[PDB]
Amino acid sequence: RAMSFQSIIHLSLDSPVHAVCVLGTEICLDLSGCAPQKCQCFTIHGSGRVLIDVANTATIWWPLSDPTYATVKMTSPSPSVDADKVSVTYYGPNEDAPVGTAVLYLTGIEVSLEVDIYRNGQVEMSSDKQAKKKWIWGPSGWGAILLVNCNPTKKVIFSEEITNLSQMTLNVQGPSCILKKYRLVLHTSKEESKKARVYWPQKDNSSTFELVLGPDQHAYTLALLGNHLKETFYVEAIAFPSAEFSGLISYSVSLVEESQDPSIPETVLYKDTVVFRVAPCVFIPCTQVPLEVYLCRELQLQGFVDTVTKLSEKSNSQVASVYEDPNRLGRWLQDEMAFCYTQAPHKTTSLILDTPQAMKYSLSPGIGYMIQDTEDHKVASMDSIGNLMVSPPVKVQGKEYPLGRVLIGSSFYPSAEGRAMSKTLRDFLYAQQVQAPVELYSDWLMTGHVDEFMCFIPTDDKNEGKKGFLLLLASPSACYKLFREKQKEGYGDALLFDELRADQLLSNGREAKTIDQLLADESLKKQNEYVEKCIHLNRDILKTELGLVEQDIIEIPQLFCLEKLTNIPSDQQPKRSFARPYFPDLLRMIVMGKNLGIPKPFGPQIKGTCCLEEKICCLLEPLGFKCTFINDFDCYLTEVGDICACANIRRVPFAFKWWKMVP
Amino acid sequence: AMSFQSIIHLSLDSPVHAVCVLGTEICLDLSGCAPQKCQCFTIHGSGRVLIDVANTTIWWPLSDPTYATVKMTSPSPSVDADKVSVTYYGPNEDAPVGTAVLYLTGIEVSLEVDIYRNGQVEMSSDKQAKKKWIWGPSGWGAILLVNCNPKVIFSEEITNLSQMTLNVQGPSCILKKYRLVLHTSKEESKKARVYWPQKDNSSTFELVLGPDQHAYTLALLGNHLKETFYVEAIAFPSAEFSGLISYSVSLVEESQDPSIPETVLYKDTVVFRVAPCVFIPCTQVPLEVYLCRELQLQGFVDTVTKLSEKSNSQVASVYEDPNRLGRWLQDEMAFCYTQAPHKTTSLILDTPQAADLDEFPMKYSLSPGIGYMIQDTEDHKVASMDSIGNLMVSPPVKVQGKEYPLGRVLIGSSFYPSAEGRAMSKTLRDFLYAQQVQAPVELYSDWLMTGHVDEFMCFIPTDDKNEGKKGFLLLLASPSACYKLFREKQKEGYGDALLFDELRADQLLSNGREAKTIDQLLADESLKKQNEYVEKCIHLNRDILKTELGLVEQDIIEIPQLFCLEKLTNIPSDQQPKRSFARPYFPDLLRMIVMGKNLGIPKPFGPQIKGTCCLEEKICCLLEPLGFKCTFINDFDCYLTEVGDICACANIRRVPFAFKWWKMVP
Repeated sequence: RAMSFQSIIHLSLDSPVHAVCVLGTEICLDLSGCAPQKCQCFTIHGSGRVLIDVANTATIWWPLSDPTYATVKMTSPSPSVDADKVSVTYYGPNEDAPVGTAVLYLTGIEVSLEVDIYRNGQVEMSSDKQAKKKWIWGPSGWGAILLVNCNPTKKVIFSEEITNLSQMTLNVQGPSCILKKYRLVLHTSKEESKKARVYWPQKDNSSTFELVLGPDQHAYTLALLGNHLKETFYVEAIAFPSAEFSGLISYSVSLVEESQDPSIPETVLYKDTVVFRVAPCVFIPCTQVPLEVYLCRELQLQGFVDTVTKLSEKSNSQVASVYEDPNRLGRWLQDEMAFCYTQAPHKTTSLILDTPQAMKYSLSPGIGYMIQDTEDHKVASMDSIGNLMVSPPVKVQGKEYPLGRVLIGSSFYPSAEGRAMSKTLRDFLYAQQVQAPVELYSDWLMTGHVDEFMCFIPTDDKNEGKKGFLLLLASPSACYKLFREKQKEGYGDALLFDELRADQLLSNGREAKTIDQLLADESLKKQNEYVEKCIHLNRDILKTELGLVEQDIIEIPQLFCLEKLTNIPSDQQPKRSFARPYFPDLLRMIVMGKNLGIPKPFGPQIKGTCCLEEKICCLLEPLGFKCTFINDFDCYLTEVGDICACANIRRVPFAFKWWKMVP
Repeated sequence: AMSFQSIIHLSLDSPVHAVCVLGTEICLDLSGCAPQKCQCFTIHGSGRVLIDVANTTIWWPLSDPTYATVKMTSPSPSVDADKVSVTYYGPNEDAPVGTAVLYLTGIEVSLEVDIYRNGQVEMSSDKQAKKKWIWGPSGWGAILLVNCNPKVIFSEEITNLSQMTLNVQGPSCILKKYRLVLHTSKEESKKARVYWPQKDNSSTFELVLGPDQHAYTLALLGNHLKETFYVEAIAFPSAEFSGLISYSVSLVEESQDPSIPETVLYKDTVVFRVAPCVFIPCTQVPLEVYLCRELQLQGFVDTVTKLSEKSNSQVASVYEDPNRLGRWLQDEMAFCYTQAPHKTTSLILDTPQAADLDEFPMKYSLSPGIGYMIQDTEDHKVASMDSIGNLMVSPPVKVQGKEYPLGRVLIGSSFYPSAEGRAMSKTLRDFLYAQQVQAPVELYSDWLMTGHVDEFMCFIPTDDKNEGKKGFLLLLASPSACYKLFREKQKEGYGDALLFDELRADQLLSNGREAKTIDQLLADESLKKQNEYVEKCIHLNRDILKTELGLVEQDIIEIPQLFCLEKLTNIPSDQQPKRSFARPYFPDLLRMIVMGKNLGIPKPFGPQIKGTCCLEEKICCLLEPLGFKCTFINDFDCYLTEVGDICACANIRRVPFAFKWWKMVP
């Protein structure tokens, strides 16, 4: 018989050995095992396609130690059986006549599954048949990547725009009479198979593809017929990383020899394996350049819609009209949806991650869609993708976060009526690994949204090598100080909510008051002292987990007031009070480069000018920002569940490749 | 009062009053209240204040963003007991233009554990590094042991749990205003238990945190508060549990005013890692040989016991389990260990295949101090491979640099999606991979009836570690080697030598074997075709083992061994697989009991030459020169029993690795 597909071949003097070898495999030859006793040296010959590596511990005679091992490899497929050969000639002590000779006849067979492991936009061969089985993060790492299909049976037509999925090439090569003996099996674990789909084009250039592997088929058989098989398969991921799926999927090809005796089972001779990582879902901070501006113009194409639309024009950003959904709560375009992206070397896909807390959504061409499951569905439930803010890229005590860090609001401690993100959604976020999430304390808010006490704005200081962002933070203490400063100047008669109409103040549950009155409202100060404490707790957290300094923080005067949650049934109405903005929150701004669309506060007016608007411009306009105040008081004070003119902005995906990070 | 503020804004008109939690940095904006004319300042503080003027009689220059962080070293004795004064100066004016004052009160609120793994709780200077668990010799992070013992009172012998100390200090007029809340996430709470010894009787303990309590309130009254808590894990790492559990103490001030809610001022968090379940290879020294003597002490148990005494190892009798299939002690249980700096716990991991209703009684009374832990499984058939008996630990190895100081778990499975393939269930496989410290290796054993790799491979401990070598040897079955040996014997004229010579008629007939001469064996075409198939399977594993354990041919020794292919008949015929599986033809020489250099090898009853087995002679020629002392076990019935039938089995408890698992980098 032939010593085929064996890691070690025992050489023989009487008769030669014949073996069939899969390309890339190392065969160890025990040269000293069959060496006569007299021998003390040998000479080794080989054909061209054979690579001989003698181990440690013109004719060239090498010493025959005990043991003496030499590993043989085959570089290219054999053109015919036994078309390569190795000969070991043993020599006795001082005779010059060869004592004996051992002969090996090799046939080289190629069976390789190859993918784009070097992330150069093409399927590249991997010489290291062991390294191709690993997926390593970092600039020195490697590993093919797989994109989740974000487009909303046994055969499917994929057009050329969608055929930008990952590529996996199966190459089989060798003498026909050898290849005919075996069959191939492309397979993966059943768990893995339920996490991606493999399609095979039925004919070259055919838009028609057959699902060879998928959730219902973890094994696909291929018949070898002596030709030099060359087939490209197309894989697509079906789900982002999750708590039970690290994102790694392996595919293998196994060589099988059907049995010639029914009693004897069939035999397995070789297996090659490749690895894909499912690219994670990456969220984009507001410091990134705006590209599109989606507005849920809820029959209110004026005020917010008109000014926001104008703002995007100033910032060179497109506007897309979103259609209101009757089955969804108000402000669903931002509280229940988020712009994100998932990247691979061959294609970048931007999409909406939707977290229905309650299906018709029409995006600009090329923008994907994906639904993430939620568990809590309250009106003020903090278990929505809206309870999330992405910090700009930062560097905390060495460790880099080039894609920023997701920030999620929860209850700092197990409060009696605390609220927080569900396990399902939090687990989804933590599994992406590339924007290490940070827990913030926003349970004191009624909405739970951190955009009501903080907001990031882009600076061009990175030209000088600076951080390139600023953190704006609500500070009731700064507003009280400003109002007290105006009082010292004699402007205590100035009135908050001055240029506002009674049908708006009364419907929005606010009443106008002078600087002297607010600075005398004792309950209002106790409430704003409570909020000031909450904000400083988040200030200490943010400075820690984002590596911020006080030079990065700009306090913005902002007042709040504590009110019960009344937009839900009384049976589930929390007894405690939650914070709501007293006047339109200045930190809920629309950031578009240096153009800032800030909500108009309607603060006390001095010489016909809002003192809050004047102070905000004094703070930011010297930094190069263009404040543009949006006059819609009804929209900015709308209830938690009521309908408002919503807005959500698509932004440029990070230029940094997420796979070059080291989580 | 700017109590617990990250930044304090100074003022020349009035001083600031603040409470500072020990270990926290308060940033001071000196330039904010600096008079415009000023170009320099002087900063003084009290002994307990640490002032770090950091930014990009002594006068320091006053830059535009002049910032300084103040820290407190020890708790304040009384409110405002410590002060910092910044005096600002104008240009060419000896008179100080102004002064700002801050009053600091230092409060300690620290939750501390043994993060440096020296068996004692240690204060953590870095309040943010203690939240991290870092692997490796330069890492840190406290460790937790699972409870493997088969209000609550716990004796001192069982009081070897992990310790978590809570310390609070500071003036009482301040502490009395707040309360503590020791808590953990709801999910984490369901992974461990925290007990607090009552101040009355130390032997009695109260469950402050557990699977039904993720928050526990303590009222802060006195100047000083110190309480020690004892933590135990309840389950090893799994697919739904990385092994990290954190506990935090939050400082809460109650709100007298009904309209305003309570306020959170500070939180200290510590992190524990649950120590994984580590399996031991047979190259480690034996301590106890457990034997399930199924009402038969003649061949197997009698020999094993004598080998155990010869090897300086105790012997422990195992009560036979009437509700479990035979060989359960070997096939359904494994001796593991979980290690912590304070304590190492050896235990038995049982994967009961015997059924979902395998019931109320677990008749295993191990030696004192030996734990017990059940791992659930999915497949419970007779020839199933979904059990901890389908597991072999490799010796410590190095593969392309990456080290495996605890060895590598090896699991049998179907290499490819066979038509009737078998493997470990997801549940068991996930449990094993979750341990991370013995990174599993998938091997091909679906071709054997039992699925056990012990029937084709065995590790034996060499003492060449004194010579800086690997310290083990890999014995591998070789049907080809056995044929070559038999052919040599035929060539010498011994073709008449008879396999199974010294065995009686009742033995062969009951164990389904027929004596044959060497001439007959070498003639049996089906036997050659059956062992050629087994040769192909083993050679595939040989490549896997060399790659994933960094082995060379010098590490491998071929042991002559023959097999045969048979249909699984020990089960109902309606569930009988169509295919054939390999079984040892004559007693498997590799299913040996390894105790140091004393090797208990099954007696093969091979062809005899001059009244001596040639298989025993070959085995001794191979291994005795390497220092091993072979001792053949004569029990033909035991080593040829069917899959489900009763056997005299053994399971040896061995020394846990010396290497501390937490010092490796998976």
